[PDB]
Amino acid sequence: HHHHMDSLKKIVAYKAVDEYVQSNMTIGLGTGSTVFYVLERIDNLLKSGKLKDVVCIPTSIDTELKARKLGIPLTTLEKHSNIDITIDGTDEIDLNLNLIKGRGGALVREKLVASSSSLLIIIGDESKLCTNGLGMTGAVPIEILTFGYEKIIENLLKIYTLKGCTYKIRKRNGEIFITDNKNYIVDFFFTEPIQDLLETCTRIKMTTGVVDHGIFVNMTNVALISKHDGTVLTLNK
Amino acid sequence: MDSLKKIVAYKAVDEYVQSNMTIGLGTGSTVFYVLERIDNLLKSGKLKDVVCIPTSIDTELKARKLGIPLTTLEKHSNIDITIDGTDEIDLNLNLIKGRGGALVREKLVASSSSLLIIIGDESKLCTNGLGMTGAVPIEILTFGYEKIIENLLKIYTLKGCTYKIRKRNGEIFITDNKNYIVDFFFTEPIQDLLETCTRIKMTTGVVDHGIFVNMTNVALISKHDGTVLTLNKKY
Repeated sequence: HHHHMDSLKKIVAYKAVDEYVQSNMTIGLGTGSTVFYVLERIDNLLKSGKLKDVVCIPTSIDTELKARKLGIPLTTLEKHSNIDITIDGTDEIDLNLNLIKGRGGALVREKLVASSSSLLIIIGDESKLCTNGLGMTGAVPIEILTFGYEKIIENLLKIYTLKGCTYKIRKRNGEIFITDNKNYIVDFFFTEPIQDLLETCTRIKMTTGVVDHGIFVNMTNVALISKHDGTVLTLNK
Repeated sequence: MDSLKKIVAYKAVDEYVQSNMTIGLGTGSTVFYVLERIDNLLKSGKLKDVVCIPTSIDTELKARKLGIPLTTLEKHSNIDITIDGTDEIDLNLNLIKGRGGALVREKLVASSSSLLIIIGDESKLCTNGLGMTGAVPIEILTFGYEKIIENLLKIYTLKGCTYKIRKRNGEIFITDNKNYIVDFFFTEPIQDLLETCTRIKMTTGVVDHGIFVNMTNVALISKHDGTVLTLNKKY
């Protein structure tokens, strides 16, 4: 139900802005179709004067372009930067508030900005909420260098918890997808939930050729999940 | 130093490089004569059916121009032998590399190799601790780089350091992987070397770093007296 899903996205997005974003804040902006309504709302409130002195840091080039068209003030991640709040979406989230992210290709700058913020708010419709184990609804992305990427993938497959996976290099329009950071992404697929989750993150990240991966562990402070019945579930660390 | 570079480069090729090998090609001014010499031997017929993988675009072009057969690092490539230079090497045969900008590809190529051979002159051999002779390079994203640096300075072993973003021709150097490099400088030897390695690598926004631990099998060190010291780690 497409307008319905849109409305559900809208609801959580408006809520994150209305309830958590304040004037004179620096705000990290996530990526994707849910976050769209975050940009909409922030621009709305800024134009009305309900909000003032709000500057944003974008997690992708897509998000930067959209924000700039709207006229939302933007800055950049410097040594002095500290972000009050980042609002982003996710591809999956469990009841521990651990996330699978990156299916829109923005995972690396999403993690950097989110780790650089006092508060990470993750927003989603109820299909993102996965209560029977992470990693089974789709791609678990890993950003890797273009140079020698197949060798990097073979090395990833040694990791004991990934040895059973299938995988596909990410493609758009029959071309290998290139990230903002000029890397490639390999999607690993799991038929059972990802085992020893934190050890997996660590072994992926320690891999030569790996830039980062789409698993965010112990980073989410708040989640707002919009349910079909009208409700919004708030989850806190 | 150049004839000292020539001698270790020729020794390295002549004594380890065989026909039918896949060869990792390093980067820089010593490795220029590895290239030179591999050309010579394929062309003479002394060597054959040797194919190469370059650790930089710079090395690729020079080799492509010499007529060295080149291939890419594919799913189950094994490199028989990589030959590279180094900025520092100690007697554990641990290295500091990347002062020419190529640390990341160098590292991946070398780790994909059955044997890593490090060549250099006397000045590279560091017997009083690693990391004091110049840049210790950390490859990082261009996005939010100032913030990645700040997060690197949280590491207890880096906290003290002088550091400088890497420039060349008045501009921030851009690596073959389209990243930046931040150089760290130490006045004492790097502490807790492996821990430091790990904490850098685990840093969000870090691609890799130029500390190469337990990866070198053989080093050839050209001496001022013209001889070459060969170091060999079985371990």
